[PDB]
Amino acid sequence: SRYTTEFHELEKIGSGEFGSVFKCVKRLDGCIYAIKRSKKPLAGSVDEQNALREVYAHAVLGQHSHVVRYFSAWAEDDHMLIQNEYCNGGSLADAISENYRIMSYFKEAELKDLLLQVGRGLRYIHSMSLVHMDIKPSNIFISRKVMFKIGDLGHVTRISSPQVEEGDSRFLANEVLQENYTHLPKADIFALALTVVCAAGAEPLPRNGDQWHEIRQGRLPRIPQVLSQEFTELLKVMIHPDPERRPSAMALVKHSVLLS
Ligand SMILES: COc1ccccc1-n1c(=O)c2cnc(Nc3ccc(N4CCN(C)CC4)cc3)nc2n1-c1cccc(C(C)(C)O)n1
Repeated sequence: SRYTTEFHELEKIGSGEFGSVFKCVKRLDGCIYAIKRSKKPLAGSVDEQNALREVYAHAVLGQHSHVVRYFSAWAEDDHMLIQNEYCNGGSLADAISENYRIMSYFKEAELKDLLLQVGRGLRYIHSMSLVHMDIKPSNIFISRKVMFKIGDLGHVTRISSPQVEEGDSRFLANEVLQENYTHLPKADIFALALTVVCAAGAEPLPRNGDQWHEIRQGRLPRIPQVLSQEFTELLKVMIHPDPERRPSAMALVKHSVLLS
């Protein structure tokens, strides 16, 4: 087995329908990696389409400080293995749960740092004519200075010929639900604003109802902290009902509010 020959498992860090992810040490280089091992996808399934989107994204994207580094992928007896960089801080979703437990959240300066770093990753992905389509706290990984990195490329698609799989309804822009895929980079921007709102300590985002529609009308959810007006206006314009009004990732990373 290449997996057992080249690596030693150190800690299970993920489990679910996607299979299992372990923190491993590679024997040859002594470095730590995150390795996902999953069953061969069933033909015609969403799992198969996600695996195809991920292989394409891994071949197209280069190394970027704010995208989880991809190293290798191989098959072992009807199981697929993917070796990525290990981010020692876990996901932003788990960092948010830990903050909730200690009655805390990311303060304003930390939220602007998160928004800018994830924005730099999105600038790179979008510059490669791709969209992520699944930005959310569980797909942002942390390396600890703190570095935020986008992970889980399974929903990555091409702007020129988009194939949009089911997204997380809590982070889904209205125009994507309407099957309008002409401004997909702006669906990533909308999801990023809601990811930052989660990091700010908001209540669990709704999946439907009056509250889901209220957010899609351009109204930010409540957060248990006061943010500056320059920052709140940036979050509010990122969820505008008109995607053309939301900032591009290029505009977002040049914003003096985040840079300062
Ligand atoms: C090989 O990898 C991946 C392959 C596909 C998609 C995403 C990942 N993927 C990365 O690329 C990644 C990089 N770094 C980390 N670091 C980490 C450190 C600690 C923890 N903690 C430990 C302590 N526990 C109490 C809680 C969890 C969790 C993660 N994890 C990673 N991943 C990962 C891990 C779990 C789940 C998932 C998905 C598939 C998204 O569901 N992906």
